[PDB]
Amino acid sequence: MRTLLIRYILWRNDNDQTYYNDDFKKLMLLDELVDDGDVSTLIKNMRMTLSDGPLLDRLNQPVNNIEDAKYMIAISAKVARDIGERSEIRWEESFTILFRMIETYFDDLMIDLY
Amino acid sequence: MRTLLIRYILWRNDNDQYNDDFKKLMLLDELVDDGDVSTLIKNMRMTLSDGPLLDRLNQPVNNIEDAKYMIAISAKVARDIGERSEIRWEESFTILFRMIETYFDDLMIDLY
Repeated sequence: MRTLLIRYILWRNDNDQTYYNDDFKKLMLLDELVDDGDVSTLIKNMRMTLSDGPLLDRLNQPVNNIEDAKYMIAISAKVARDIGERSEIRWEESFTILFRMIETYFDDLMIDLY
Repeated sequence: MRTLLIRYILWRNDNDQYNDDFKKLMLLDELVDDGDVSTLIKNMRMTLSDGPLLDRLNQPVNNIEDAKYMIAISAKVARDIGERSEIRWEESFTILFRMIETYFDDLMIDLY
C-alpha cells in the first residue's frame, strides 16, 4: 500500500502517463471527500510561505477512523495535483507523516478499495 | 530528480511496468560490487530490518561518484530484497536525498 500511495501522489503531481497505473482510478474516487475550497486555502498558504509547511501541518492532524485516513490520502493527492510539477517539495517528508498516520489502515484501505 | 529516483528505486523493487530514463540510471549498477549487496541483504534478513541499508546510506558522500554509487546500492538492494519486503522506503529516500540532493543538477547533466 505504501508503494502504491507514493506512486499515486507523485503521479498526481506531474500527471506523467508513463508512470500511470489502473489502481489509481479507485484512489481517485476519494477526491469527492475533500472540498476544493480547503485545497485552494492550503495551496494559497504554501505559496504565501514558499513551503510544504502548511501541507505538513494538515498531515500532522489526528486520524481516528478509515474515513479520516481516506481524506488524508485525497488531501495529499489534490495538493500534489494543484501545487504543480515545478514545485520543489521534499515528498518523502510528507510520506513520512502521511504513513505515520495512515499505516494501520493500509489493510482495511486495501479491502475498501479492492 | 527526486521523483525520478523514488520511481526508479520502487520500480527496481517490484515491476510497475517502460521509459529511457531508467535505462541511464541502470548503467550505474556497474559501480556497485554484487558481493557488497549480498552482504547487505544477508544482514537485513539477519536483523529483519532496513537498518543495515539505512546505515550504508548514512555514510558520507563527498563527490558525484559517491552519489552515483548510493543511487546504485539503493537500486540493487531494492532489486535483491524482493517485493514482499515491508520496507519504509520513505526513510531510505529521506537519508539518500539528504546525501545526494546537492548533486541532482550535476547527475541530471551526467545522465541526460
